[PDB]
Amino acid sequence: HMACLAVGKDDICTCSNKTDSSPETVDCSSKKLTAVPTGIPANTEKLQLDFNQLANIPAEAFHGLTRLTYLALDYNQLQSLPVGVFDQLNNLNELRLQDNQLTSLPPGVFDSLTKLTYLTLSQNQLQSIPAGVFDKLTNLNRLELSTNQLQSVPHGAFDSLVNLETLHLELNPWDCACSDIIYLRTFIAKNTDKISGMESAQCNGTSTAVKDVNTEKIKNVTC
Repeated sequence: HMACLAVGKDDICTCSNKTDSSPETVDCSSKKLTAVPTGIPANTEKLQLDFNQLANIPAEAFHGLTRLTYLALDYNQLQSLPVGVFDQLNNLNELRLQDNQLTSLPPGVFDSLTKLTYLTLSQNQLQSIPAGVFDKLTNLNRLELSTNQLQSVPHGAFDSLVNLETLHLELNPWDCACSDIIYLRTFIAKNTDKISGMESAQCNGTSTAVKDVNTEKIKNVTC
């Protein structure tokens, strides 16, 4: 068995042609899948692999899905993402990766996604974020990093996000005892007026708000 028998014919997943209320959809959600099925039609616009039991994504799983605008991989058991897994996905608008077990991301993993508007990485266990990982996402409106293991963010990580409207940073063990936090502290203070949801970023996860931190003491303490 595969994902679809045709564009509008189900197999494992529910497969719909594009309609006036929905894009061309392959719905594999809630199927307890342990593997990404083959047979995902080339013109698929919306791929829902959320709420399954995927532990690995094949590196070439999404190659050729040029029309993909929506990709849901949230609520699985992903420990990592393959290098280049989202390359070629030029038309992607939404990428849902929340509620996995991601500890890290490959550099340049989002680079092809120049039309991405919504990115969720919340409820994982990201220990760090690679430098420049968001630099290509100039059309991003909403980014969710809440509930992870981030102690800091690389200098200038959000600077290319000129169209950002919403950024969630809460429930992260932010390290406000060293100089690396100053960039984050500064970004929140400067952009709380144009980007929402940032003020919940707290030192050590649940302590003093990063935004209100006294930086004079730690400005010279190297992390």
